[PDB]
Amino acid sequence: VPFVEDWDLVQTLGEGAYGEVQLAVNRVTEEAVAVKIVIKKEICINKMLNHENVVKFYGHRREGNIQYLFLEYCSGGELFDRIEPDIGMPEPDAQRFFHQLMAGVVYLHGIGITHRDIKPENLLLDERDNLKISDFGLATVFRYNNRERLLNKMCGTLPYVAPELLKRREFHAEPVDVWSCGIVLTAMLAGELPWDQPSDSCQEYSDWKEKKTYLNPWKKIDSAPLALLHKILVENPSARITIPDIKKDRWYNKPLKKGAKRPRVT
Ligand SMILES: O[C@H]1CC[C@H](NCc2ccc3c(c2)Cc2c-3n[nH]c2-c2ccoc2)CC1
Repeated sequence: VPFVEDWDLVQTLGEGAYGEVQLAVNRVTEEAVAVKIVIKKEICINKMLNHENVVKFYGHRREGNIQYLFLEYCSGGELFDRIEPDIGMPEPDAQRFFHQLMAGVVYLHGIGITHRDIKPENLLLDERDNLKISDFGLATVFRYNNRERLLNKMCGTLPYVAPELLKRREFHAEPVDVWSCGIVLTAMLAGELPWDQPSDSCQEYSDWKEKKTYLNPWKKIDSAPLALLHKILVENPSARITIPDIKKDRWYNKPLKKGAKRPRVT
């Protein structure tokens, strides 16, 4: 079919260190895709991925010095824009998004991949508000030939990074992603970040370790999701709850949200 390979760049979706993310529309089919205009590790990692809660990779093309990544367009935008500052969002919406975030993270850890930069800016929503993990620019392989590799590279975003990354030379990959997921859960329920970074010098972090939950952001969060956050935001990564155990948590299994409203008559 002629012109089926032609895409029009209609608008700017985002901007990173690399460059830009553009919304591309097919000339014939009008199919919408996101084009990332920038790397070798990101493409190789994206080629491994296939899951309903992970942004799809369609292919890549290099036009000299410029690399074009063809990725899934998520019309719902960023999770970040669903969080109302200092309020959050309704608890059933947060629970549904956290379930979907957990499905994506289990998938990635199962194939030996750690994202290393989970935050609401990187969590995108489709037309049906389904959460999709995006941006594998900082991602790495932590398990190969069923052998775990300890990480030492400090990366991510300080309000979301686990305390071991700042204190220890080496650390396990999986508890690091679990921690950042608990900070996302905190942001969704209180509309604010608990600390600038998880260090003893940070007063807000010291208050948390001293269980001063009568202070913000903790006082805005119900006791059931707050009991889960007490298990996730644990300083020792060896004592920190694992995802199989998050799946058995009381709040995680609490019925709260109704399914998407279907048309009906009386
Ligand atoms: O002017 C406003 C509207 C445009 C913009 N919309 C935000 C936004 C809206 C949508 C998207 C993205 C961002 C990134 C993205 C989007 N869909 N897909 C991808 C993607 C990135 C990496 O892999 C895929 C905010 C400012």
